[PDB]
Amino acid sequence: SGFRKMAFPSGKVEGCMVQVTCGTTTLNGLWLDDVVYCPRHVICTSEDMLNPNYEDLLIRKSNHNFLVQAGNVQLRVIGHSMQNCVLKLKVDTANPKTPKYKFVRIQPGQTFSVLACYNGSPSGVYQCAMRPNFTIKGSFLNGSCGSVGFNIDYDCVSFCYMHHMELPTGVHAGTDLEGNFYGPFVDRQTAQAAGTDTTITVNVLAWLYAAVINGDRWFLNRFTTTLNDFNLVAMKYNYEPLTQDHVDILGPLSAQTGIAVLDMCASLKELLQNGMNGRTILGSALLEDEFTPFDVVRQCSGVT
Amino acid sequence: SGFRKMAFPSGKVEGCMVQVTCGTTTLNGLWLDDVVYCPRHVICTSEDMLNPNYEDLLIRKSNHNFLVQAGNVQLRVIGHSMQNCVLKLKVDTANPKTPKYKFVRIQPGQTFSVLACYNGSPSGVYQCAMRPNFTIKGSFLNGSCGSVGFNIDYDCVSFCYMHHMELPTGVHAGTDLEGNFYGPFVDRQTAQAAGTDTTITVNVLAWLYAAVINGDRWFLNRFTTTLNDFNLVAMKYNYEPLTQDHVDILGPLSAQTGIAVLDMCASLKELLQNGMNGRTILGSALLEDEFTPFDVVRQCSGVT
Ligand SMILES: CN(C)c1ccc(N(Cc2ccsc2)C(=O)Cc2cncc3ccccc23)cc1
Ligand SMILES: CN(C)c1ccc(N(Cc2ccsc2)C(=O)Cc2cncc3ccccc23)cc1
Repeated sequence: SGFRKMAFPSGKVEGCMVQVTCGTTTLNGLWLDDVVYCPRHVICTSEDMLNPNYEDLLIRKSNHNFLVQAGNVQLRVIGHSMQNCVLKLKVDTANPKTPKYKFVRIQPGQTFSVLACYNGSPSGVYQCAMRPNFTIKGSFLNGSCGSVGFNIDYDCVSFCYMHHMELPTGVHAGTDLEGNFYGPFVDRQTAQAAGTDTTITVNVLAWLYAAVINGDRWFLNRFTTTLNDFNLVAMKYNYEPLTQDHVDILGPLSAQTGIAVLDMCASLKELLQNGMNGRTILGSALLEDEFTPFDVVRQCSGVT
Repeated sequence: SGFRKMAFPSGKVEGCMVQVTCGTTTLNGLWLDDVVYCPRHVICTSEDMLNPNYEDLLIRKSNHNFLVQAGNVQLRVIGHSMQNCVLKLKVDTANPKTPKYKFVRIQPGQTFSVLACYNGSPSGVYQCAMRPNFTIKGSFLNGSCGSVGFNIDYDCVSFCYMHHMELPTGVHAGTDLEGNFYGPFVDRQTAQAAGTDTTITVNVLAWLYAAVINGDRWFLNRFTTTLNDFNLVAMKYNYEPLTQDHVDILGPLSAQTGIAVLDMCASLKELLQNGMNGRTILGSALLEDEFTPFDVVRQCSGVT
């Protein structure tokens, strides 16, 4: 028992982290096979970041200008190319620590672990969710660019995120591993509207099932609701509309606890309408949405 | 910016995790040099756990009865000994992945990362605090025994905890790496009083400094207090008494924000007396105490 914001063990990703220096800019890179992936803004200086002409800046750079350090040893850059907002530096040595990996584009509402790095060295690991507005409320300082988000299924690491930028609002933005930004963001130091965010209803409900599994049952009530009545409450409280697919993904948690999904919905409805009343659920005084139904079953079953 | 419950990157600890099977019991072990450390209850069966005679149970066991698997390869056990509540299985092969390490006894209120493992395989990593009553509110299922808690200073891993038991209350108990239980607990399946817990005042104050650093300032007020007046409030709200040493450990955060420690104390006093009023601080609707002053400066500076 016990329920925590658990991240995947970062070991397989730590072995892929390198330092990438171009000119006076240093950030992190992801060494997989004979390719180091890093944010393309490594080629910029502070003067460039207002509106960088990346194609032009990259043309002034050659293979020898990209310094790649993997711990204390230097990697030999034999090629370079830009793909969307990432640079792919081809190196003459495949990473011996390359795990089985995949490049995935995650959906908003899904979670992943972040391995925050500085100068190609890992500082820490935390679990977070891709917000419905495609931002991440991470913990990132200057030089954290190039840190990646991932999920691990057995021995296969699915890289989903690469860190590029902190918006003036303090929230974070980045790309998939093909360099495509999540959300409407661009890699320019400019005011960028993040868009209206919502709470991930399915994840809150999944977390409500984890609370019942782990002992917390005070919020359970004698009521039920319909998807329609629930969605009217979800609308008023800026919660994502709940669909039959969300009810289906909650099937296992519903079967384990014997609490019908619409019965759990009615409990969430009462919590939205009345608050916690000074009470807690799994050590939180607010409704948590950073745990997916899969994360709950994984943590409550013990998959390694 | 951004503030998260960040755990240390678990890589160096993952490389030390092995599976230890004795009879019909399987749990995790920590392979450092030519020694595998595991909870001594590996020698028990369900029938034994009510009141095990560990000296007697161990006498029926020989080196060949302790099966130690490091991934897919078997380790050869050449010696065995009990030290407090841990078994030390001497093996004929030093772990090639042994990092620079230390065995430390942590103080209550300090934090550490936990690498939850099952069958010698890591499932996840989370950050937690040693409660003032020496329990840990972890996330542990059956077979998680042998999972360790640690801190990492550069390349040196300081092992502080080993998991042994979940109390009937759902909280966790374990030992230092010399097998000494933290708190009054014994490795017997019996009702065990955990003792009165308190909130880690210094850590709450440290977290209040992290909130100001990361943008959250609504709780700052026009008041100040004394250690005496604050301690009267801390008493009423089951908070640890604040001492001059705690004020001294908060010196750096006070210097960075320019907010005097007693001024921050007066803000915490108002939050204790009036609650959050439906507001949040760093994404939490309650007062967080799982971040030490050192954790705050580390996360807000970027140490790797
Ligand atoms: C000097 N240098 C080239 C540089 C300089 C700044 C950045 N930018 C701006 C920007 C614009 C468009 S794309 C990035 C970042 O946003 C980098 C960054 C990320 N995360 C957390 C941060 C906290 C504090 C400062 C910077 C942070 C990238 C690069
Ligand atoms: C069968 N076997 C030998 C066994 C069987 C049970 C345990 N115990 C009891 C106990 C008594 C004294 S020392 C341990 C544990 O407490 C083990 C444990 C730990 N963490 C989370 C758990 C969740 C569910 C079930 C067990 C959990 C240890 C060993």
